[PDB]
Amino acid sequence: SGFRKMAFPSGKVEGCMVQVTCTTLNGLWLDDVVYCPRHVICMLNPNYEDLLIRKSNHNFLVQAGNVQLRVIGHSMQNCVLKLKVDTANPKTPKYKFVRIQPGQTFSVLACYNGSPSGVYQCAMRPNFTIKGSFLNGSCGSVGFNIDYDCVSFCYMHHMELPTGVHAGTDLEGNFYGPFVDRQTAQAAGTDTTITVNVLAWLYAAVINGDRWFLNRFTTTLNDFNLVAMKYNYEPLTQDHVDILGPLSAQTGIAVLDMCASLKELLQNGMNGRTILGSALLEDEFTPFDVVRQCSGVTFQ
Amino acid sequence: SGFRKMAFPSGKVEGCMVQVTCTTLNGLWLDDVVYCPRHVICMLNPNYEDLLIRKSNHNFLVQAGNVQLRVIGHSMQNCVLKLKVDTANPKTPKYKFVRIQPGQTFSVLACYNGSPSGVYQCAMRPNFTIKGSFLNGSCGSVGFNIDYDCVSFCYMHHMELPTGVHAGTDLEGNFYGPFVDRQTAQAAGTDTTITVNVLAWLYAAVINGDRWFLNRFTTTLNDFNLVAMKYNYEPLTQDHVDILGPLSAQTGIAVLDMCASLKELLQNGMNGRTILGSALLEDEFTPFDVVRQCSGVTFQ
Ligand SMILES: *[C@H](O)[C@H](C[C@@H]1CCNC1=O)NC(=O)[C@H](CC1CCCCC1)NC(=O)[C@@H](NC(=O)OCc1ccccc1)[C@@H](C)OC(C)(C)C
Ligand SMILES: *[C@H](O)[C@H](C[C@@H]1CCNC1=O)NC(=O)[C@H](CC1CCCCC1)NC(=O)[C@@H](NC(=O)OCc1ccccc1)[C@@H](C)OC(C)(C)C
Repeated sequence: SGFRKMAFPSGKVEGCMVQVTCTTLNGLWLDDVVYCPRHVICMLNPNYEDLLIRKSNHNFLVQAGNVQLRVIGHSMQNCVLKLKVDTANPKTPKYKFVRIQPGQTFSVLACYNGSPSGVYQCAMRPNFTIKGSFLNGSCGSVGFNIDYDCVSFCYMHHMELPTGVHAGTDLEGNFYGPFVDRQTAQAAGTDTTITVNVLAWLYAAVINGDRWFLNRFTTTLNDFNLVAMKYNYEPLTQDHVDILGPLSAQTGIAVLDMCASLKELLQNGMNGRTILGSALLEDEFTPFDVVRQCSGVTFQ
Repeated sequence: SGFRKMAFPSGKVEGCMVQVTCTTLNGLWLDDVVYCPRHVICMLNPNYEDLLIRKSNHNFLVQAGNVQLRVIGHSMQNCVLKLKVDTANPKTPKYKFVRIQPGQTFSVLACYNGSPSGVYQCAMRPNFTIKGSFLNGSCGSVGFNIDYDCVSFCYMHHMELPTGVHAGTDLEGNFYGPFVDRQTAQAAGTDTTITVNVLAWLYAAVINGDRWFLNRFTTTLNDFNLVAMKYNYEPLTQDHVDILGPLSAQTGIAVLDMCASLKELLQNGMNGRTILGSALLEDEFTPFDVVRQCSGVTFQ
């Protein structure tokens, strides 16, 4: 028992990280292609089209530890640069490129100089930013889930916005949110709490023996949303009630009974008490994350 | 910028994990030896001495993915079993065996069936437990730090105590705390807050722009301890003031001024406000952890 913010093991992604110099940042070496942010080639308003067809293959140096990989092509796709290289990565995992939704979680492998430095669990926020830990040289760090032996790549790091929050692309080079890879003043809007994830984490607490917040009440979905939206929580949808069904059956607690417990917690506060050792209601675990951590792991 | 509970990248430890069956749990394959909990051979009060010299090498099966490693010797050291095998692990990292102190942090790679399932950051608690996430079959999961290219192994998982907290050994098979590998009623005592780590994390907050808790006051070490010990914080020692020196110089905030800010926070509470997005003062980052995350990572 116990519940922790757990990342995926990072070894499959570590063997894909390389350095790209044109600026220095990180690239993802899969098959015979290295993917990295196009901004490696720049700043207030660049035209990447020009700067790209203007480079040769010898104007990108790609380092896989000490080994120079020879660039034999360069293409752009959206905000991602693809460098074709002479050698297929012998440590290419089975992988997919996925675009995630706000509320979904993933692991970040933060890299510098093509070298892994740390791993942590993030969520795509409703305002399409992530609250990461990234410094100068982290661009090209990736986000991923593992499903069986399969790495699902969902995020590539491009920029920090004011207020210490992070923006980036899917691996097809498409930004999450309405941000652009230019050094004009952008800002993420006000964020929202991920209601479904908070309920998932209240179920994890009950599975782990932490029951004090349960009450004898029930609520309707509309009465629940009437309270939650006052505290800047996303409205709970029928589809969110449905994906909580498995955690509901496992625990014997109806989703709308857990809603009633969460309603009381928002209106009365915690009274200095904690849940799974937190004084705030956590929103960075999905229903799937709870089930993986509480049972799914034993089948590894 | 940004500050997250960051684990070390786990790839170097993933290539050392194997399954051991005699009971099934995890082993650590370094050089020609597999290390795992001796309790793999059991329950209320076993004598391991007997059960050990009573097994042959064919009574331990060691699986490295699909590959059977042949056992050619078995020795016991404290609460750890060492299985000598015919083959040196070709993915043995540069490594040390270290015993950590209460207050120090490490990464856990939680494994099932010899296969990695997740990574998270833990601290050795003053009561010599860890607050982990471990289920049936997790024994033999390890804790580690990385220093340069060098894995420092500090923890092997053996048991869960009541209240959902975890106990284990160093890699010489020596328990952290006064626990034994027998199924007699044991309990960890009341725990303590790691004062030095809370100050380290208040420095991380200031580095990351979160300044609202700073005040104009100072305190002596004795007046600070007089308050902190009322809130079940460890007394701050001169040695703890010394190891905060670098974070002090970087930020221009004197350690005893940060003590005065922490004093006010303990007596007045946060007023529902947060620091680095937490409503509790966090104690699971050391001074070193702060410096690694805020700058040290760029030199990877
Ligand atoms: C990749 O290594 C880095 C990662 C950054 C470094 C600091 N923290 C990170 O996550 N990426 C950058 O440094 C990028 C690079 C530019 C991106 C587009 C064009 C090519 C260069 N820059 C930033 O991330 C800046 N963000 C930004 O410019 O946002 C728009 C903006 C401009 C002016 C006012 C407000 C907003 C960062 C470095 O700037 C701030 C810290 C001021 C947000
Ligand atoms: C290794 O795979 C597992 C890991 C456990 C599984 C559940 N969570 C974990 O972290 N280890 C165990 O299952 C061990 C194995 C025994 C250890 C010593 C002798 C050989 C078998 N058992 C436990 O971890 C139990 N803890 C325990 O027995 O503590 C002493 C005790 C006894 C009676 C009352 C109070 C305390 C767990 C499974 O028991 C409790 C969950 C009741 C604490």
